[PDB]
Amino acid sequence: MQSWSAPAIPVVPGRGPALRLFDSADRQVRPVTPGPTATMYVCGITPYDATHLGHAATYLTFDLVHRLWLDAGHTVQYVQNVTDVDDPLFERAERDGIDWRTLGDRETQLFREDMAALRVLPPHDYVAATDAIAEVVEMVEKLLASGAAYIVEDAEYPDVYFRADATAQFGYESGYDRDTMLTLFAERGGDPDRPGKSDQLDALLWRAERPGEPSWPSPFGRGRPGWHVECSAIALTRIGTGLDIQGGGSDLIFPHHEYSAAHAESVTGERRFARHYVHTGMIGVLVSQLRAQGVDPSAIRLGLFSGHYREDRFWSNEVLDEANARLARWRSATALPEAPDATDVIARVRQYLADDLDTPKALAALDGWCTDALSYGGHDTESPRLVATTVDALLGVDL
Ligand SMILES: Nc1ncnc2c1ncn2[C@@H]1O[C@H](COS(=O)(=O)NC(=O)[C@H](N)CS)[C@@H](O)[C@H]1O
Ligand SMILES: [Zn+2]
Repeated sequence: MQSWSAPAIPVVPGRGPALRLFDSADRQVRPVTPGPTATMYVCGITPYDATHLGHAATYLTFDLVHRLWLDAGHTVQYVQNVTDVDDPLFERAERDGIDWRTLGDRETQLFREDMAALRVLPPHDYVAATDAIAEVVEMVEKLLASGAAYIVEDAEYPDVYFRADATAQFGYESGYDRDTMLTLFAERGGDPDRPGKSDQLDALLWRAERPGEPSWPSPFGRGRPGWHVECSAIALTRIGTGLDIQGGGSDLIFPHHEYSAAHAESVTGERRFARHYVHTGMIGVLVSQLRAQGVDPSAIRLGLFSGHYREDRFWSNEVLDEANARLARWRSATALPEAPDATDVIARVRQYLADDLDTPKALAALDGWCTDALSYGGHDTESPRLVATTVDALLGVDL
């Protein structure tokens, strides 16, 4: 699929430390050590409604990772899916009297427009679930052949399941106990009470055809993919075994990322699907609404960057006001004909961003330089432009 248009990205002088990030599996901050091409899969939208600030905050976090990797001289392969076949889409399609395909199309396009407005770097491979059925079917074939998967003994609805015990390491990605898992599974799309499963935690790989649902052919019967195997199959076929980062919101830690990793490790025999599992905090308004109101997308960025990415945080008009004020101050200081030398502040910004994306400290360092420049001035004629270029390249903020 078409992704969206990228902004210009300047080259920033100097060099900083390599990125380190919290890994949900290891439950600690660890070096991210990619090859020449760094690879990241970030779970995309289910396009039944508008981009809210939550989704935005999540893709903005991964935009920072992308930008820092470019700054370090890597090329990037960023893959992101669209879950364009899903129960909530069918529900909304029925409610509003819009074809489910048309709905997914419309909302994906609005997402594109929101991302481009926010100057988020687009993925290199943007893949709709409906375009990846062959890859899912191929993966499910392999899982059935190994005995990792089975077909439930239900003549009417021969659903295909992945065994929760297929991998010895199952559970390492979330660290959650079985009781916690069952509780989350029941809420997050799982079917713990479905008759005939070997284990309540077995995950649907292929939902047998139901009357009224779209379907695709397969060697194990007509139906449609389960959720986790879509992302597993897209990641494996676009990126392969050398996956640096699997990303998304913290709600995906379990079941989704757990099963996606387990499907892949089962098929490939690799110990670990992704080198880092990176999860954003949950935000508690639509991007397009704010834009329609004349809100500067750079203020949206700064507002969402004012807290650390792993923190759950609330959006409010206070957060917006603070972001608008910060944006105005940075614009003032970087419009100065001369200002103090920027070598240290650029170095600090790189240090803080490399330390598990410490945006609050980076923002504070930049505030500091701006206040100093505006209060005492300086003799570097180049520093204001260089600070503006640095904020553009690394934070995606357009001063
Ligand atoms: N309130 C929120 N705050 C921050 N991130 C969120 C929030 N709600 C959902 N997300 C994240 O934004 C995403 C897109 O969410 S979504 O539209 O519900 N889609 C899905 O969860 C997927 N289709 C995963 S394949 C994810 O990566 C998801 O974890
Ligand atoms: Zn996903």
